[PDB]
Amino acid sequence: PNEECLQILGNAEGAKFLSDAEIIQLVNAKHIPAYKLETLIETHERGVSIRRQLLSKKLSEPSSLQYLPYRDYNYSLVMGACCENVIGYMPIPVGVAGPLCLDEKEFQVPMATTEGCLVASTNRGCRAIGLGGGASSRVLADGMTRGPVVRLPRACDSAEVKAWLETSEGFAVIKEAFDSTSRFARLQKLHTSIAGRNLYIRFQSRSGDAMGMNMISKGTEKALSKLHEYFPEMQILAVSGNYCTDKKPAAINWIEGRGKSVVCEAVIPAKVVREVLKTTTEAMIEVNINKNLVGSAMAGSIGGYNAHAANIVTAIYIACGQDAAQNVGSSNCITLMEASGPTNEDLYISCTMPSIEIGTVGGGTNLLPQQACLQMLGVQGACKDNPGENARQLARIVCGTVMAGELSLMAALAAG
Amino acid sequence: GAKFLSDAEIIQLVNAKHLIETHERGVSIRRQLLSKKLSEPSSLQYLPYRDYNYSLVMGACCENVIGYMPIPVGVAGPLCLDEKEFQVPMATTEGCLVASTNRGCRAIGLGGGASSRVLADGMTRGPVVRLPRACDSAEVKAWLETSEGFAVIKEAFDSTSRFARLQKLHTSIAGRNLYIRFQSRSGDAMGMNMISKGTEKALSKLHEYFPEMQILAVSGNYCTDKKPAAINWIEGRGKSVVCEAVIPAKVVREVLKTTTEAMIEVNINKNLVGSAMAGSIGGYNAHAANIVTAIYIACGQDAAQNVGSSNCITLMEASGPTNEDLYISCTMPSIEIGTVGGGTNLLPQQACLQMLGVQGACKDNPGENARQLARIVCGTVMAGELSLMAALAA
Amino acid sequence: AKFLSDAEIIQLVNAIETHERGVSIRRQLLSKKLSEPSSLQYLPYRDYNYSLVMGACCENVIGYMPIPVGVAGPLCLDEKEFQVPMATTEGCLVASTNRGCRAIGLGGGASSRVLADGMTRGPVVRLPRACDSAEVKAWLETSEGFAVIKEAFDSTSRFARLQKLHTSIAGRNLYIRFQSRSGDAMGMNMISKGTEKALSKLHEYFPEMQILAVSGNYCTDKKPAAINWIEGRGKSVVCEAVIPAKVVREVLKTTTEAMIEVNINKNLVGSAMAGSIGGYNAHAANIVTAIYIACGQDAAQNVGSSNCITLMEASGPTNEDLYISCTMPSIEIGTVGGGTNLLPQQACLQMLGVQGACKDNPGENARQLARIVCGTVMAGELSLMAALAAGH
Amino acid sequence: AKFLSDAEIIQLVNAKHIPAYKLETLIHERGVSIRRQLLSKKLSEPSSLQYLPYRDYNYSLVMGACCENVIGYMPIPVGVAGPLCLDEKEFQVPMATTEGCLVASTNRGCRAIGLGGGASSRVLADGMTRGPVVRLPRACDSAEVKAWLETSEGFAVIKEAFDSTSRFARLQKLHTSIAGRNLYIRFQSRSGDAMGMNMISKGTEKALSKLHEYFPEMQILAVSGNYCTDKKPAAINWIEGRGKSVVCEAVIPAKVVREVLKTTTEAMIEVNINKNLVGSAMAGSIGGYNAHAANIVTAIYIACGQDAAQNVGSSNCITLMEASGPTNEDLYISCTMPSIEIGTVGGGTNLLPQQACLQMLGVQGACKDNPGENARQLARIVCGTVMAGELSLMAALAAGH
Ligand SMILES: CC(C)n1c(CC[C@@H](O)C[C@@H](O)CC(=O)O)c(-c2ccc(F)cc2)c(-c2ccc(F)cc2)c1C(=O)Nc1ccccc1
Ligand SMILES: CC(C)n1c(CC[C@@H](O)C[C@@H](O)CC(=O)O)c(-c2ccc(F)cc2)c(-c2ccc(F)cc2)c1C(=O)Nc1ccccc1
Ligand SMILES: CC(C)n1c(CC[C@@H](O)C[C@@H](O)CC(=O)O)c(-c2ccc(F)cc2)c(-c2ccc(F)cc2)c1C(=O)Nc1ccccc1
Ligand SMILES: CC(C)n1c(CC[C@@H](O)C[C@@H](O)CC(=O)O)c(-c2ccc(F)cc2)c(-c2ccc(F)cc2)c1C(=O)Nc1ccccc1
Repeated sequence: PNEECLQILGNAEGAKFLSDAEIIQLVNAKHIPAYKLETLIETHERGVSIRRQLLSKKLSEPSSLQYLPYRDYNYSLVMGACCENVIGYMPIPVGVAGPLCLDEKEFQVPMATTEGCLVASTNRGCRAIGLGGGASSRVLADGMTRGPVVRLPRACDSAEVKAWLETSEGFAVIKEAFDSTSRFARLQKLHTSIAGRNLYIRFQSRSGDAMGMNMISKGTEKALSKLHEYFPEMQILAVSGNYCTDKKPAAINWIEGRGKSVVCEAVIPAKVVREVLKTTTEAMIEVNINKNLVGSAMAGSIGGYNAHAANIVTAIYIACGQDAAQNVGSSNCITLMEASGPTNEDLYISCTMPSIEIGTVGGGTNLLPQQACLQMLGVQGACKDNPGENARQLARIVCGTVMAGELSLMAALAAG
Repeated sequence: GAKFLSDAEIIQLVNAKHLIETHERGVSIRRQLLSKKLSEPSSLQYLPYRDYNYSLVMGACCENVIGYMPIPVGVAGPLCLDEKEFQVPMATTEGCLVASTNRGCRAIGLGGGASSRVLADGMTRGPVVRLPRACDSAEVKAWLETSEGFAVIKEAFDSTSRFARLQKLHTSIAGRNLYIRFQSRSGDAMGMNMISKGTEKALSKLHEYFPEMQILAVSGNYCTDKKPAAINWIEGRGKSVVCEAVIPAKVVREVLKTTTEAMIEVNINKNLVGSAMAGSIGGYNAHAANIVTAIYIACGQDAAQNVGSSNCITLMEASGPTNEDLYISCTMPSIEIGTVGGGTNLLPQQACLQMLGVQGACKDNPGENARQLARIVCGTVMAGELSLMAALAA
Repeated sequence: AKFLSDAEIIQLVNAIETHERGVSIRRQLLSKKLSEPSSLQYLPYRDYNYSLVMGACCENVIGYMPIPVGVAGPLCLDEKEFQVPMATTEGCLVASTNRGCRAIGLGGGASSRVLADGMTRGPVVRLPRACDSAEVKAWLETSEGFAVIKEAFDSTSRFARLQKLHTSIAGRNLYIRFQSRSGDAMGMNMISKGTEKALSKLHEYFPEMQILAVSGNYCTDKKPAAINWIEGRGKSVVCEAVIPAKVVREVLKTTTEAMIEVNINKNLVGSAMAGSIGGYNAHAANIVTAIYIACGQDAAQNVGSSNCITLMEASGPTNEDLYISCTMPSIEIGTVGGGTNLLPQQACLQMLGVQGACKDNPGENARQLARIVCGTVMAGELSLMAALAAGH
Repeated sequence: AKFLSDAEIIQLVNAKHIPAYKLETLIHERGVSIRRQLLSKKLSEPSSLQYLPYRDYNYSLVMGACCENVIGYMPIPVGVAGPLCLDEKEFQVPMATTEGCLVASTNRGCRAIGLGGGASSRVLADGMTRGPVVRLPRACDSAEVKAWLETSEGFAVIKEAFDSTSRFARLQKLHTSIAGRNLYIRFQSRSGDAMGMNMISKGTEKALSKLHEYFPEMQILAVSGNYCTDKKPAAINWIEGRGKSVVCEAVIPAKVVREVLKTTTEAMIEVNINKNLVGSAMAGSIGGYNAHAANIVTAIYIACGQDAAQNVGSSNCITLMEASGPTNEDLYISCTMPSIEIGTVGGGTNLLPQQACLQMLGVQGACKDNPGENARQLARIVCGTVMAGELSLMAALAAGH
């Protein structure tokens, strides 16, 4: 009825003795507040069921959520960690491009997308590479960043703090405070910029196999606590002052790197360019120069000297539990093509991606389906013997798959 | 046919270099084939695949399919936008993102609501052609800028589809390269394939006037699609949108745990000065990409287009009788979006579109559903900016 | 003053007849305040025509700075020959540019085209709300709205002919980019006059509009900006030439294949790694700056006027000939007004056959000068790139 | 050749008895006169050089050093803006320009700064750069070279080869970027008081010679691969700095903003945010978050014998304005300029008229007891004068009319 239901709710034995309708009655009349539903209802799926039911009555079409699935999904690894106000899950089709012949190994790359032909095209690119003797890649740099903004009374004071951070002694003190927060914390050279009394400080460090935002933030907050002891008039405006730079386009990531900086390359014989890619080396180069270099230049691109790196980065990231919003900066790529061999008929190809933001532990990689795709690549979880090696390998795979994707689309655009 | 054989027998046929009548059994066999090639043969255990509607995916949205990836969906709302309320779905695995955005919606609702406008509408495709000499490409640019030249090109472009309605051309020369940016609305479709078809016919017509022209590529990165580029920021691409709200001083204190004065200081020195020092083009915001990407995954959009669709400048100012109220606006000139085609043909993705009342084509007013979804995106972005900026202020 | 002494006038102030004595007195007054009173010893000031400078080109004038002018030519451009003046203090610059001119000449000369023409100004206005700024953008975009604004703008001057508007919104800010030719003048003052009269007219339709500044940096004038690269500003120009393989080896001391390699990997890839917007060239700014100083241009406008993409590819039957092109979207320039009122810089404009207004075809002298700047830049690219390729 | 006449030498070249442009070796003031006379008859108007000055100017320091094929010189009017009250000092700033009202406006900016207790500046960083592109057979090999250059022992070997070419050559930390088999190497060092291009180029070439021993396969494609970056707009100069990075600031009392600048603190903050931050942002600027730094930079440079072409990057500036004081009524202003490329020795600073302008500011030539102090000081004057210019123009725009 209503009164009886509240007696049963407050009875230490609880909400599981009420029906869905009785609980909703109690919400509509203002006896139980919308937010408290999380702790009161026992099972996670039943919490989702009720939130959906409440939501449906507020929609102009109450049957809207019919085909949004929710049942029998492991919400235990999601509640309090990955999502709030959960009403179900969104299934994204997963496909496989491979084998990807990279650094003398073969990889079957999972790709989550709803764009027709993207996987097939990426697959034909892998085929060209494989018959061409495989690709090779190198991690050139490694370190996630966080770029807080502090304010001092005057610009002369901000300059003083900058000079202090650049002394051997001052940096060593900040480094100890940063490095004390974690096993993996290992602060690299600080990069700083002034704008008046503003001072942007870019902390960079490895972070084992995790993407590292949480870890770099704990090291950063304690590093600024130490800096405040030497400069007590300094104010910390924001733990992020956009100098990182995270999830926005920025030259600083392209130039300094962020996360993993990777280069990949292959040489495709003329015969493979002809039979797999249906074009010539000469035609490919002409398209690459005038589209990926000259065209991006006329559009005023910073870091966007590629055909569709973002397609590959986004499909792999969604499949592999990465933060897909980091496609903004992680897609940064320059794709170069030149003639190779004795008569300039073989295609040399390289992709350079200075800011791959990636990890195999933490965040979405804690969910089991996301982990199935990480296991396909042999990169799931933390590498105990060699910390960071799995995330490094996953970066290489992304760069190699991007190259495969650049090969195929460019050959398609070359013919017509 | 294949139904009279077992799994092991069909697999024997594939291994000897030599069809299946259900989509799901096709998926199963591909998974078994793939699993023998992996170092951990059990790695696919927790990748689900059963009972998914593969009939709308095969031959349309994905190839070599081995299952699906579940992304948790949460709701941020109610979002009070243009005298209406929306419950915004957000597919994400980042803890706190949905809660933070939800808090931004709460501040906006208590402050009277947000208001938005679509400022421009047209998807683009930017091919690169070339002529024997730069003088020749200059002749072609000139011809295209005459009203008679543009009219014959518009006639060719427009004949390919109902919604193909060529707007003003934008051209750029680099030596004998000519980059031509074609632009048009596309109903409620995002419109890539449609504009591509109009482009092919228009260039074919241009060749009749200029036979020495070579079409080097149907995209010469002048569009620009899925790469950062100032041209999308300055000219727009897809929907250009602005949203705004005024948040009373009291609400900023109670819901957001800061003050108007503090919000302004952080916005200016983070989203304007900070982004400036970082050398940003179009990234003058805190985390528009989090909300764009989450809404996109949930609503069947092309998540790769978060690259350009995330472009956003966030501005905060003093407001009201005593300058204690918080004016906020987000401006997003290049939201690339649609409610038909691509991932929006799938049923779960269509559930999230039905939530917002923007699913499929609007018959009475073509494009209105895609326009409305772009406004919701800009409003949900503004909500997400409100809260995170407030969190960073404290 | 005529009956007084240099010293008595100086004591009057502490406690004029001609311009040169006004300069002499200012120099002496200033020399008192310097730690080294004889600093101005070798700063020349005598026998300079100060009448055209006062109240027009410079204030508090203590003299003038001599910048060596050298000549690079002949430059065979559009079947004409040009002796290009270059005011510089950088050694080897004129000499290198000259070698590039010689290379082009032996390849049959350069061809250029003006692709677009219109100086801009980009005010920022504010409305009470973003919805009001959007209403104004929409109004400006209708044919009737644009026509009202065009009539206003065009009424201020005989050369004021308003082209298509370009606008951008940022909340309640609206940025409006006005564009028009301006005869042979660079045209900032003219464009500004037309802009303010047009904004006044816009205010009659939208009284709540606040005009924040007549430049809101949307122009964009004398700062690096992608809008100039993509939409253009002033004159947009392309120049090209084909250098025979024999000329590349003999005059330039390199090969076609080596030139293409250096250009791709320095001017495209290198500039791309450096995060350049509009700087896809070797040293356009050197040539631009030198011509500008010599021809009475606003040298500060070298910021955007130097915007350039230099391309090189194989040409001819053998694929051994060198094709070169420079594309310069935003050359800001004029042959009337400002520093081109002065007689010495007019001498340099007279060398080029472009001094003053073109009466038969207004704007044609400024266009011609922009073609010369782009051609001379291409010559400078040719030579510096050759020298980088051959490597000492 | 002095025993012949003008008309005779010209008759010899026209008749082709003597090679034309190989005559000024046999013949400086008269060498110019003959080049002009020969040149005038090739022109559509043979009297066009009439009013181009050439007599009574020292061409000896100019010939084979600053200019070639010289036909005269171009006078640029020089105004003075001052006193500029900067770091407890007072400067009279030479500004060579032909733009009306520029000197006057900058002057009003100086006047407001002086009446607000003056400005303060700091050099934040210092070092000229050169950014060659080298090529290895493969990206993997280019990666090898980048890892080697990053080891402390690889760096010291390169640092010793770099520092050997000059006493001022002190190589700072190397910055590298890979693009396939391309490696771009940004060499940076102080250069005393010189702007330092030729000096850094010397040390770079020797340094690459050393690197060529450890990796014989390396091709030096070009001594500049645009990674410096010199005389083109580039985010790398904005983010890393180049030449001198400098910051300047002052507080203008409210009353001074009203009486001298004819506006208010509130109006100035508003215009600055929406023009120099938001406006530049909408226009797609990297490094151009200012009103007209280029005007001031260009004018000082021309007057002081700097390379005016380097105004492209030297003008990079962000101008910030903010409420100051107890009632938020005073104006805080600051200009940050990360890439002022400048020098007081070498190039155009060797010419005497240019040296007079340098002497005016007390920075001509080398500072013997503190090397580089004169160029640093000039950099600070540039940034201070830029801030004066921003003050005045922004107030003019804020008021209107
Ligand atoms: C499937 C993808 C990878 N793809 C695209 C879309 C890429 C899109 O998401 C980003 C681009 O917009 C980025 C850019 O280039 O600016 C096109 C495509 C591209 C551009 C265009 F204008 C029209 C179509 C093509 C394609 C290009 C030429 C053909 F003649 C045909 C198709 C393919 C593609 O790779 N198809 C493909 C199928 C089976 C096997 C091999 C190959
Ligand atoms: C959940 C998200 C939206 N969030 C983040 C991550 C945003 C991330 O995806 C983009 C950023 O990297 C973009 C940028 O700013 O550069 C932070 C966060 C940000 C930066 C940082 F260094 C440390 C943490 C915060 C946060 C900020 C201040 C606090 F004091 C605490 C948390 C929140 C956040 O919104 N938390 C939140 C929870 C419940 C309710 C309300 C509010
Ligand atoms: C005279 C000028 C045009 N020049 C320069 C300086 C250009 C300078 O102001 C802009 C550059 O910095 C822009 C850039 O490329 O980044 C160099 C020069 C360039 C770079 C460098 F590291 C060392 C020297 C060269 C040069 C280059 C290679 C040689 F092996 C020798 C000289 C010349 C030049 O063109 N000299 C020259 C003389 C007679 C005839 C032909 C040719
Ligand atoms: C003398 C210069 C420094 N100045 C300019 C031109 C600057 C020009 O080279 C760069 C700009 O284009 C950069 C930019 O803002 O984008 C304007 C000017 C600017 C823009 C415009 F649209 C109309 C005029 C002004 C000015 C501005 C408002 C007034 F109401 C009047 C004039 C002055 C100026 O400083 N005048 C001035 C005179 C005596 C004393 C004090 C002050």
